Amino acid sequence: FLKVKNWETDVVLTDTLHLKSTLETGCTEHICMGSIMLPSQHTRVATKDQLFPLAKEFLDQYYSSIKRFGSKAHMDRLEEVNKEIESTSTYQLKDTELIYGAKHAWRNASRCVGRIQWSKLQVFDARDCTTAHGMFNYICNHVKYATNKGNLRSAITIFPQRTDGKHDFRVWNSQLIRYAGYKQPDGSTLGDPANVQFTEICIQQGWKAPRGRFDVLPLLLQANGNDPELFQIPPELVLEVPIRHPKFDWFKDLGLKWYGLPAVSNMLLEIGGLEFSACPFSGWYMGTEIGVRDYCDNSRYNILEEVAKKMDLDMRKTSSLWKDQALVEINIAVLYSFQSDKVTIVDHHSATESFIKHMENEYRCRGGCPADWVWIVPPMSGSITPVFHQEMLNYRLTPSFEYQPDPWNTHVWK
Amino acid sequence: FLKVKNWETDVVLTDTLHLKSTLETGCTEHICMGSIMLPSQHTRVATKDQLFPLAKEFLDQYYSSIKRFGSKAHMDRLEEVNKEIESTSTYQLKDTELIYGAKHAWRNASRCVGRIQWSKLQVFDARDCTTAHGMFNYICNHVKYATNKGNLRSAITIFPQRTDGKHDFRVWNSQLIRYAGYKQPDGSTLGDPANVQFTEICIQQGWKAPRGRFDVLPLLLQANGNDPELFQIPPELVLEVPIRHPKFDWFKDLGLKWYGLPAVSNMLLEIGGLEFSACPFSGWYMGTEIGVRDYCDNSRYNILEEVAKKMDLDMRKTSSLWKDQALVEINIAVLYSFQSDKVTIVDHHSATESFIKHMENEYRCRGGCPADWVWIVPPMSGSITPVFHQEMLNYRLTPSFEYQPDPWNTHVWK
Ligand code: HEM
Ligand code: HEM
Ligand SMILES: Cc1cc(N)nc(COc2cc(CCN3CCC(F)(F)CC3)cc(F)c2F)c1
Ligand SMILES: Cc1cc(N)nc(COc2cc(CCN3CCC(F)(F)CC3)cc(F)c2F)c1
Ligand SMILES: C[C@H](O)[C@H](O)[C@H]1CNc2nc(N)[nH]c(=O)c2N1
Ligand SMILES: C[C@H](O)[C@H](O)[C@H]1CNc2nc(N)[nH]c(=O)c2N1
Ligand SMILES: [Zn+2]
Repeated sequence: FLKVKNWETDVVLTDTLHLKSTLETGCTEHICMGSIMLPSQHTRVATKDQLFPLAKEFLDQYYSSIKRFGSKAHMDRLEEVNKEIESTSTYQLKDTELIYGAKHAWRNASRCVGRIQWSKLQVFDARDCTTAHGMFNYICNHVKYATNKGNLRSAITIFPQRTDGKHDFRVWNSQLIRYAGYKQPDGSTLGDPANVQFTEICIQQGWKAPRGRFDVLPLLLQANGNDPELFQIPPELVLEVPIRHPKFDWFKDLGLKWYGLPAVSNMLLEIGGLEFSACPFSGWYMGTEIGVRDYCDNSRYNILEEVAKKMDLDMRKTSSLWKDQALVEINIAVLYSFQSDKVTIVDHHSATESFIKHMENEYRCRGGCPADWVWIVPPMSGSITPVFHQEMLNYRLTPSFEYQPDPWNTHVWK
Repeated sequence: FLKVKNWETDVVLTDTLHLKSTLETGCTEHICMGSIMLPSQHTRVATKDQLFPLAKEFLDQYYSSIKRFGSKAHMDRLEEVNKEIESTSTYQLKDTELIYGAKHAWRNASRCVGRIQWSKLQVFDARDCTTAHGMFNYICNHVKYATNKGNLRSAITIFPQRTDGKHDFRVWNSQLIRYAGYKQPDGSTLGDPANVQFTEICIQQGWKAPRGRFDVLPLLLQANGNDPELFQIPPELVLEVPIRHPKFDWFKDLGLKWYGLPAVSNMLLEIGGLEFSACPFSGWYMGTEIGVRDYCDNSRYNILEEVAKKMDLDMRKTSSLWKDQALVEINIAVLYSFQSDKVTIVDHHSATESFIKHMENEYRCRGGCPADWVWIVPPMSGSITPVFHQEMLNYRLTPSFEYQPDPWNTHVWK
């Protein structure tokens, strides 16, 4: 029955939810790994013996959720899934169980600061898909729906679950919409340095690169274990925000833009012991993901250089904080630009207030809320936001989103 | 033999030092508490049975450190301390062992970002002190020495070790130099809201408050378990920096200042199982401790209000980032002000680069370096500093600094 404190409001919450926790963290009584990026407990073959405990555990919380725990409908479904796991050594979720499962994987994502919206998620069942073309079609409808004219809406599309392991559905893009990255002759990088290897893989399978800055990458969709195929998202579906500043008329000359829809595509959805290796999900951007990390990480676009130049800043000395000063302007501009185009965006102050509010509700009507402080605190202005001052307990609950190896290091090619 | 990665330079280090680790963290295989502020494993009665293992373990690393491990001088000292722990059920450190012990408590402080200087620490042996007046004198000499005309120098003063427990030396101030805090009639707070209870305790024992903003508090020194006594540091020894900005000539009108010397006084030094309940230590300020936390925490001085006002900022909307913009100017000003007075200060960029450099040396010539990411990353501009991108392993090594309860909740009064 552990306690967590906010050292800004002296507010205390009591966590009993962590008792239901199952998976492991990486920490021991003698070491803490709370700052390892992809621990071996966050990354993803299962057998029939292990499946029914996982399925029972999931069914028991789903039926306890619709206020019919242990009734006839529960007991028969428990038996029904038992039977099918004898027969096929696996099983299929009901539509209702897939929606519940998917929504609580988000709910349980301890590194997600936006979880106040977890119950307002739109679940697209693509488990009848058999071809890369079918996936491309499902994904396009996802983009259209979730974008909704800049009035962004949360959604997820779920392709068929892993079976044997060699008949796996995978999106090879880490995100549905990303900008290309090309190395140069002098070694420097055009576009996005993160994607330079993926941009090469696309050109290896036959992409024709418009070798520039903000070139939207094509999709690489692998269906039922087959070699993945390239498809270009119709440009009218890729909504983009040109970045301007409310003071500096040279900010337009900087010539930056960004896509509206953050849609993570490379991770694994786990529901009652079933593994969904392709489950792209989308919401809306918190400003700092673009303005701080995307734009200003050294190994990303790295624009602190030029923004400070045009501001005419004391750049000889490290302690003039010219880096800090150009970082705040970049985030004022990303925010402003999205908002003047009616495209949904949230500032790190509003989003962190909501998560504290959300934490309140979770400890009250659920007995806790797993939270990863290292990831919740925004990458700028940490301590002028309320999450910096909030103790958080991190633990792993299922249903969950998990990391998985990149397919090009696993795919038995041809 | 665990591995930690920097996800900015792709640099990898290997940690074997954590195998020598002894104390516990608070985390388990099923929960991570890396964001609990004062876990029960960081806070501090010991007996004679437990003492010799602790003493042997300390002696073995001290003698392995001067390149005479297990020699005659080691074996006799091992025996010599054994004998004295039979006799007195405790023991005394040699001057050399006290210096080594003290320096490695800093070295092992995983929440300290400044540890690159750990070997350049000046150890003042005050274990012959018997009176609160003696403590006051030792502390004044500490302040003078460590301040060194603004050319600050690291130092620590070590009063006699705990014995029975009721004859304990304690400094009641959380820091040697702090500003007073007074509540108002309307409930608001003048000075520093952190110290309002301590400021009351001083007035309870008889302080005469010059009820203003930056009033340096008196010392409250408890000697050998006796009721603590008040002493005022000679003002000529308390060096202070008036805060101005290199652009805004209304920054002087803001009327802020800060003391030069950060000197933490309320914690416990543990060396070979001996407990030093009074061990004030000092270095120099990283800028963000004043400009971000001291000045801009909601429950501290909370000046983001007025700094943004005088900048004439868009303060109606949360997403104008006026808070962020006024925070960078405040830290440019604290830095600038200290530097124009030849008072030692370090910016969060320089200090975090040094710690990565320091981490390099520690993994190479020591096999690791315990580090608390939650505390190392600075409270502003997190990800434009290299520590944000560095995985760190946190574990507890001894000698160490530990938290301890405040004395006014423990002291059997009179
Ligand atoms: C609705 C608006 C949303 C916002 C503002 C938001 C915000 C964020 C942010 C800032 C991160 C940190 C990631 C990074 O810095 O790279 C994150 C991580 C994450 N979010 Fe959310 N997100 C939203 C929607 C969603 C949805 C719809 C899902 C799933 C259905 C989701 C699940 C996750 C997961 C799994 C992570 C990563 C955890 C990990 O790395 O293990 N989020 N989110
Ligand atoms: C030399 C310049 C130094 C700098 C720049 C520095 C910087 C810092 C900073 C920024 C923190 C975070 C504390 C906070 O945010 O409130 C910290 C914590 C700490 N430092 Fe250092 N420090 C220095 C010297 C020292 C010395 C001389 C000692 C001991 C001999 C020391 C031991 C510690 C300890 C024990 C902590 C707190 C760990 C905890 O909370 O458990 N530091 N330091
Ligand atoms: C739906 C959604 C909304 C939003 N507003 N934002 C996001 C971004 O969510 C994720 C972001 C990442 C990034 C992984 N990480 C990037 C930085 C690095 F490359 F350095 C290391 C790997 C992984 C995930 F699983 C995520 F859900 C997602
Ligand atoms: C020598 C030195 C140099 C420097 N440059 N800086 C410091 C500040 O070091 C410490 C600071 C603290 C603060 C404790 N913490 C304050 C914020 C809070 F009140 F919210 C919770 C408690 C505890 C310690 F043990 C420290 F060594 C020390
Ligand atoms: C080393 C560290 O774990 C790594 O840089 C993490 C820190 N916290 C983060 N937090 C978020 N939201 N996103 C990130 O990529 C990271 N990176
Ligand atoms: C809740 C959280 O543990 C707490 O606010 C911590 C976060 N990290 C910190 N880091 C430093 N350097 N100083 C602090 O006071 C804190 N506070
Ligand atoms: Zn941990």
